[PDB]
Amino acid sequence: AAAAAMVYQVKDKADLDGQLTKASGKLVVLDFFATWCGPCKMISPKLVELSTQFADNVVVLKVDVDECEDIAMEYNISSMPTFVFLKNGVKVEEFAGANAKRLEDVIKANI
Ligand SMILES: [Cl-]
Repeated sequence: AAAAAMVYQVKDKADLDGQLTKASGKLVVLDFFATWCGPCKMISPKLVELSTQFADNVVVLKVDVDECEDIAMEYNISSMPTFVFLKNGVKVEEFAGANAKRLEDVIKANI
């Protein structure tokens, strides 16, 4: 539910940087995704749901590793999906795997 998605897909590292500043103080969830990745697609509806539920305190940014290889390399991504949580450019936490409960827990504990 909470359809649509406030899940913006970054186009490049500069675009990501600009997205982070716009996020201001809000918790940022970087979702490293791939269209060919089964677990990544399985967790997508959850991310859409969360983006809407926490629109006031959270910004979900989708990073396609095939299109933004630099970003993936920068955050040393290897597992898919991988969630990196940031606030004011500071890394709060990170974990890999399509775990819906864990994703919501991290956001609830960091807003
Ligand atoms: Cl739920």
